[PDB]
Amino acid sequence: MKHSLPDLPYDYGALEPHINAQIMQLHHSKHHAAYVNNLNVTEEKYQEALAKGDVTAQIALQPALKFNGGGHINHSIFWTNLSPNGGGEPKGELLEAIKRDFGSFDKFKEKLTAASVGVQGSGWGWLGFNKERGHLQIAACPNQDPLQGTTGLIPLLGIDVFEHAYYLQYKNVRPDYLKAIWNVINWENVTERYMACKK
Amino acid sequence: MKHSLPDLPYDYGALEPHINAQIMQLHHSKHHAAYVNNLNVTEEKYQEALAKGDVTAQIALQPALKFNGGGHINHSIFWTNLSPNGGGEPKGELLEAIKRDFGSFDKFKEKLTAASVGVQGSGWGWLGFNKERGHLQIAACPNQDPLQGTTGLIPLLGIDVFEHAYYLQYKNVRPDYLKAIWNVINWENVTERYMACKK
Ligand SMILES: [Mn+2]
Ligand SMILES: [Mn+2]
Repeated sequence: MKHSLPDLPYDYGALEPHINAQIMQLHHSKHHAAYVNNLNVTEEKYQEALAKGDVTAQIALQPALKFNGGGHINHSIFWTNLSPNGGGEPKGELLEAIKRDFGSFDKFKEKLTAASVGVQGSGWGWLGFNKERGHLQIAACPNQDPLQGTTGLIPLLGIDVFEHAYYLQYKNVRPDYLKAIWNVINWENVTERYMACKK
Repeated sequence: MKHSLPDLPYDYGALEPHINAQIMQLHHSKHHAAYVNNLNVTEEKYQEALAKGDVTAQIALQPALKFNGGGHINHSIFWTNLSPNGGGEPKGELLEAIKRDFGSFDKFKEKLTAASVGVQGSGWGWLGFNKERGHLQIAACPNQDPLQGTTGLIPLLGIDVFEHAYYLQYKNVRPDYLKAIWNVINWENVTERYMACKK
């Protein structure tokens, strides 16, 4: 059992005009494919170092593991966080939590947008669920650093603000990308991750 | 596998008055012991995570692996870098390399002292060997981050400037600790590590 690049659950052009087909095809078939492959390479090196007790080699592999492992985690969620059937607002308990914790849906959007635009360099913005605190929480992550691995928060919605996620279409204007992406958020999927946290 | 705490090459008081017996006993039997015990626990969690393909857990474990793994790496070297028979200046090729790259033994001491005193918070000062350039190099690392694992340099001489390495004796006056430790440097051991990675 090794990790595999999951197929996109929709056509490359399904998110147009918000994210064009060239970005989606490169993002999935080039960037994510590389993370999975590099992740499997790093895991194998880590297994040999562990069997040998080479702690130096284990630590030397950590950046590659976090970057490519994080890449696999984050992009697997990202594809499910988007959909041609997306957009609009969530319903039910997720919507109520958003209003309770952030005041309103629109207030939440400004905060997550500000966190995503506020990333200097490469990184991710996340809406997560804090199991210990029992409420929602917004965080930004550097590079491919994944939310749960580095913060314990359970990822609900991630926004890739790597330049490869938008540059071909929006060039330097990251805020235009952020404006458009709200129209394709698959709140059905985001609701599923939230409801799975509560029991 | 199972890493183990290496026996000290001398008794806890052999480095007095420069490093007192209480520090040595605590440093080896408590601090280093904890790195080994915590390293083994973290490594076991890694094997399970690798067997399960739980990348989040692997990444969540990285800080504990680097801190305790690095702790194990650094302190195992540190003990061999010190000796009751130590002090003075090195001889032969090691001494020649120091004069060439740092001007003189005394200038080398000033630079490594400054790098060690300059660490803000916890960390280590290292004299290392750069295999690609074929010469000596001084660098500082934060916390237990090990020299080779994070820089590729081969460790020759390390100076622990964690507060537990001197505080009981020297309190806040780290420069007195740095000055004193030169008296017990095991240049025979430093030469062995250097010659192993040098003609
Ligand atoms: Mn990406
Ligand atoms: Mn120490």
